[PDB]
Amino acid sequence: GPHMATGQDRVVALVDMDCFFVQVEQRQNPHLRNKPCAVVQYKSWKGGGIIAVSYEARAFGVTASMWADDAKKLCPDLLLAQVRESRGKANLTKYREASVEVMEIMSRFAVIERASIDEAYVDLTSAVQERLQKLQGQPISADLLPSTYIEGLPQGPTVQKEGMRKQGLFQWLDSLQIDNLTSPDLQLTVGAVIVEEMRAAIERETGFQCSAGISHNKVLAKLACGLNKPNRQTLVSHGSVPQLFSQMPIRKIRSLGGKLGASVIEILGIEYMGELTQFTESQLQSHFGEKNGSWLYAMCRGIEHDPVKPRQLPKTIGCSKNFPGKTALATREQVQWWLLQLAQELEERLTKDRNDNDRVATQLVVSIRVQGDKRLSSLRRCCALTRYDAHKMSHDAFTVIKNCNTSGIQTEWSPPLTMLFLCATKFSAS
DNA sequence: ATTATGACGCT
DNA sequence: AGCGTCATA
Ligand SMILES: [Ca+2]
Ligand SMILES: [Mg+2]
Ligand SMILES: [Mg+2]
Repeated sequence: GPHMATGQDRVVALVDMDCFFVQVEQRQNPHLRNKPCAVVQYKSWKGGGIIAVSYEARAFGVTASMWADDAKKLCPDLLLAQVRESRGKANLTKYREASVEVMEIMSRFAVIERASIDEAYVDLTSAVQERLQKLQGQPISADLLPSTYIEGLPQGPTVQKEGMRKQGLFQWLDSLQIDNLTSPDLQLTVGAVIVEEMRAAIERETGFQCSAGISHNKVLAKLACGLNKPNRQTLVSHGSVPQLFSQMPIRKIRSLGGKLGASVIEILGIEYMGELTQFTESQLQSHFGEKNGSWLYAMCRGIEHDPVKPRQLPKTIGCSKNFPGKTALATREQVQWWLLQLAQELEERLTKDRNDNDRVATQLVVSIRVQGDKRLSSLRRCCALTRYDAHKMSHDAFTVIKNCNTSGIQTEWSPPLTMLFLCATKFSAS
């Protein structure tokens, strides 16, 4: 009873940009705004591969991981923006730079953890305490939460979407006890007020819209964010978890979308997150290991302790290119030319990074894939990165992989290379 | 022939 | 260290 932790100690948000690369291209080119449109990389092979899709285009069934030629079958009027190509490869700089715009705005409100190119976690616990004291026990107006959904509401004793949202928000606010500054539900609500402000700032200052989730930890905040996309935010309270989880497929929770999640389902013979509550912590630890078992035991009750790391910048800077099918690199000079191309982009990004961020990478990781290997990486070797020079880095890369060449002829490369990867790691302050 | 990334876990 | 897992545009 009184000693059972409820995982309600923090307020955590997850902010995720809507259709992000598409919004970046729509800002740049007003002709793409309010249209079915997608972002594609390359073109020759089946029209190029789609990697982002506007909500208008999703209505036609267009998805990412779709070839443009196939997308055009579903949506003949689909508009397409191409990823830039430099040095023979896709270059994602425009989107990385747009990401920095958003991340810097978020950082004004709180410490953030960059979780991907288009999303960050926010620990709002301290900010909420401060807003609560300014507030002085004053009720929170629905007007302060104009894009917020309360998951699970309305409920109990109109047929339009915005009407339903307000109904649920009214029920939530009607029940709140604004008298208690330590009330977790109140804390989440104030968190949601701050995230409205954050999201308004992002849209004002960049033109980009986003969604967000507000909860007590990262996993629930992430889950919440997706419940009402696009351009909306969702509050998932501790109390909402039993109903939410009672029909939530296990694979929907972050980290369970792969083999572990499949094993939870198979071994325990369950389907939904809530079904996990019936197992003891030791039972879960016995199947999934000590760490996973404890994590699952807490997570299925809405509890998770993973901190929001104070890290706004990526820890690694990498450059990679596939050489599929027939385009696989079969000559040494091919290999050396592409290592140089990758190394030149890497040097460019590294030099910019050193100037912007006062740090230097000290380790170069070189990775290749070989034709036939199911595995995405076949081989990964590290060497010292002592100087930001593309020719040195590419020469060094060649040295660490040169022995991979099975071919008795040194001019020939066998088996042909289907991937090259250069990655700068182990930063030190500079 | 999705591709180009990027974080964290295991041993 | 090198490999694997999981994730996101
Ligand atoms: Ca997104
Ligand atoms: Mg995202
Ligand atoms: Mg996505």
